[PDB]
Amino acid sequence: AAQTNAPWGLARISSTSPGTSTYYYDESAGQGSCVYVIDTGIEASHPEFEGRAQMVKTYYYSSRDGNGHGTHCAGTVGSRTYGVAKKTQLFGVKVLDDNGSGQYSTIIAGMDFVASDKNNRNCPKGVVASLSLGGGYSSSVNSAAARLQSSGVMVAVAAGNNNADARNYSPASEPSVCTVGASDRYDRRSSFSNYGSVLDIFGPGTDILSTWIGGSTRSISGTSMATPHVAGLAAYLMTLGKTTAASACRYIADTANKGDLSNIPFGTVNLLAYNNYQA
Ligand SMILES: [Ca+2]
Repeated sequence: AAQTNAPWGLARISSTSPGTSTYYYDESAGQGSCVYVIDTGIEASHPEFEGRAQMVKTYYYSSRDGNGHGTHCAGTVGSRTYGVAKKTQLFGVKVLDDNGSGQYSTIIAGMDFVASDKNNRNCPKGVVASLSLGGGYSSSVNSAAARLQSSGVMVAVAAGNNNADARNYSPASEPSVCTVGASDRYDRRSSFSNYGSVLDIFGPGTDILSTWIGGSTRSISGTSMATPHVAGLAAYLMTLGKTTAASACRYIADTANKGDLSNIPFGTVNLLAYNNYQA
């Protein structure tokens, strides 16, 4: 399948070169997989989700996304126009308030929630969790991310936006999950992206168009935007049978475009997520 005039990040992850605008992907499109977006919520009524998104948990007075961030991330995973995996099932877990903030104890609870809740959902092709959030190092937060991964969920986490070594942020620094840095449309590391040996992969993160609350769209930047590209890619590859939750981060790194990014500090991987789709 081909989607013309796609957002640049979708085109980039199906391409060996920058500068194109068509997204190529297998029609299966993540059908039968599930992606949890652990964030500010998801505006499930947005036409772009087509009934495939549901809020399943909140830790606040409402499950509504009053911010937009979680809706944007969910859109990059799985909206019809702006998403990688256009037929996946999206589940929202609201661990961040409408200001985009959350206590670590609530974030931990949300991760352990997903490890259990996947047993309440039909996801025959596999389960992914996308965590576009983080803060300073916490062993308890890292341990929760490790548990979620251990339980059979592909965990993708944002590296962070301090232009610093990600070893000092959580859950970015947990080795067993898939830590995602951000790139721009000219294959430069995004200027804010964290780096370091704990990164596993880069994805598009500067000027990413996706869904927003109020039935709208907008373009924003962050490692928060790169992470759902990798989460959606994992769901897509799991539906195709190419990998599993335990193996997907390694598979994505093995099949990535190599050596194509600029301003990669020495010691950080030079790997850009790629779907290897050949029509
Ligand atoms: Ca890993």
